[PDB]
Amino acid sequence: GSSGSSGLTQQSIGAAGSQKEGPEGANLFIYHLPQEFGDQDLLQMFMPFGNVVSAKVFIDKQTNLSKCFGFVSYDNPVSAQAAIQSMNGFQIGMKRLKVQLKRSKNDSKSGPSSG
Repeated sequence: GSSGSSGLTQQSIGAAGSQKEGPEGANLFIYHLPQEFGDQDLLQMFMPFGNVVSAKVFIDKQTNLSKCFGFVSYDNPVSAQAAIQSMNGFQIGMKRLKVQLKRSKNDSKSGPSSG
Protein backbone atom coordinates (compact mmCIF):
# COMPACT_ATOMS: atom_id res chain seq x y z
CA GLY A 1 0.00 0.00 0.00
CA SER A 2 0.88 3.69 0.04
CA SER A 3 1.83 3.56 -3.64
CA GLY A 4 2.82 6.73 -5.47
CA SER A 5 4.14 8.08 -8.77
CA SER A 6 6.06 11.21 -9.76
CA GLY A 7 4.90 11.16 -13.37
CA LEU A 8 5.67 14.52 -14.97
CA THR A 9 2.24 16.17 -15.10
CA GLN A 10 1.37 19.55 -16.61
CA GLN A 11 -1.37 20.17 -14.04
CA SER A 12 -0.72 23.57 -12.45
CA ILE A 13 -3.76 24.68 -10.46
CA GLY A 14 -2.53 25.66 -7.01
CA ALA A 15 -4.98 24.18 -4.52
CA ALA A 16 -2.66 22.34 -2.13
CA GLY A 17 -2.98 24.34 1.08
CA SER A 18 -6.04 26.50 0.48
CA GLN A 19 -9.18 27.07 2.55
CA LYS A 20 -11.21 27.65 -0.61
CA GLU A 21 -14.51 26.00 -1.51
CA GLY A 22 -16.82 25.49 -4.48
CA PRO A 23 -20.51 26.34 -4.96
CA GLU A 24 -23.05 26.21 -2.12
CA GLY A 25 -23.91 22.58 -1.48
CA ALA A 26 -20.59 21.06 -2.50
CA ASN A 27 -18.13 20.11 0.25
CA LEU A 28 -15.67 17.42 1.31
CA PHE A 29 -14.02 16.70 4.67
CA ILE A 30 -11.58 13.82 5.14
CA TYR A 31 -11.13 12.34 8.61
CA HIS A 32 -9.11 9.56 10.24
CA LEU A 33 -6.05 10.23 8.07
CA PRO A 34 -2.68 8.48 8.54
CA GLN A 35 0.63 10.12 9.43
CA GLU A 36 2.09 9.24 6.03
CA PHE A 37 -0.59 11.29 4.28
CA GLY A 38 -0.14 15.05 4.08
CA ASP A 39 -1.44 17.99 2.07
CA GLN A 40 -0.58 17.12 -1.53
CA ASP A 41 -1.39 13.43 -1.05
CA LEU A 42 -5.02 14.25 -0.24
CA LEU A 43 -5.16 16.33 -3.42
CA GLN A 44 -3.72 13.59 -5.64
CA MET A 45 -5.99 11.22 -3.73
CA PHE A 46 -9.21 12.94 -4.81
CA MET A 47 -7.90 14.16 -8.17
CA PRO A 48 -8.67 10.73 -9.66
CA PHE A 49 -12.36 11.34 -8.95
CA GLY A 50 -12.21 14.79 -10.50
CA ASN A 51 -10.66 18.26 -10.53
CA VAL A 52 -10.53 19.11 -6.82
CA VAL A 53 -11.08 22.82 -6.22
CA SER A 54 -9.78 22.91 -2.65
CA ALA A 55 -7.50 20.55 -0.73
CA LYS A 56 -5.80 21.25 2.60
CA VAL A 57 -4.94 19.51 5.87
CA PHE A 58 -5.21 20.64 9.49
CA ILE A 59 -2.39 20.53 12.04
CA ASP A 60 -2.52 19.99 15.80
CA LYS A 61 -1.57 22.90 18.06
CA GLN A 62 -0.04 20.55 20.63
CA THR A 63 1.60 17.73 18.67
CA ASN A 64 2.34 20.01 15.72
CA LEU A 65 1.23 17.05 13.59
CA SER A 66 -1.57 16.52 11.08
CA LYS A 67 -4.95 16.52 12.83
CA CYS A 68 -5.70 13.33 10.90
CA PHE A 69 -8.26 15.26 8.86
CA GLY A 70 -8.30 17.60 5.87
CA PHE A 71 -10.70 19.81 3.92
CA VAL A 72 -11.71 19.50 0.27
CA SER A 73 -14.19 20.92 -2.23
CA TYR A 74 -15.20 20.46 -5.87
CA ASP A 75 -16.69 22.64 -8.60
CA ASN A 76 -20.12 21.17 -7.87
CA PRO A 77 -22.04 18.97 -5.39
CA VAL A 78 -22.57 16.43 -8.17
CA SER A 79 -18.91 15.47 -8.53
CA ALA A 80 -18.00 15.89 -4.86
CA GLN A 81 -20.44 13.06 -4.15
CA ALA A 82 -18.75 10.67 -6.58
CA ALA A 83 -15.78 10.66 -4.21
CA ILE A 84 -17.56 10.04 -0.90
CA GLN A 85 -19.60 7.35 -2.64
CA SER A 86 -16.46 5.21 -2.64
CA MET A 87 -13.98 7.11 -0.47
CA ASN A 88 -16.49 6.97 2.39
CA GLY A 89 -15.04 4.14 4.45
CA PHE A 90 -11.99 3.65 2.24
CA GLN A 91 -9.87 1.03 4.01
CA ILE A 92 -6.38 2.56 3.97
CA GLY A 93 -3.30 0.89 5.41
CA MET A 94 -4.86 -0.74 8.46
CA LYS A 95 -7.75 1.64 9.14
CA ARG A 96 -10.70 3.19 7.31
CA LEU A 97 -11.32 6.73 6.04
CA LYS A 98 -14.24 9.04 6.78
CA VAL A 99 -15.29 11.58 4.14
CA GLN A 100 -18.34 13.84 4.37
CA LEU A 101 -19.44 17.13 2.82
CA LYS A 102 -20.19 19.92 5.29
CA ARG A 103 -23.85 19.34 6.14
CA SER A 104 -26.36 21.95 4.97
CA LYS A 105 -29.59 22.87 6.75
CA ASN A 106 -31.10 25.21 4.15
CA ASP A 107 -30.01 24.66 0.55
CA SER A 108 -31.68 26.90 -2.04
CA LYS A 109 -30.82 25.56 -5.49
CA SER A 110 -32.34 27.88 -8.09
CA GLY A 111 -33.04 25.19 -10.68
CA PRO A 112 -35.52 25.09 -13.58
CA SER A 113 -38.75 27.04 -13.08
CA SER A 114 -41.99 27.56 -15.00
CA GLY A 115 -41.17 24.28 -16.74
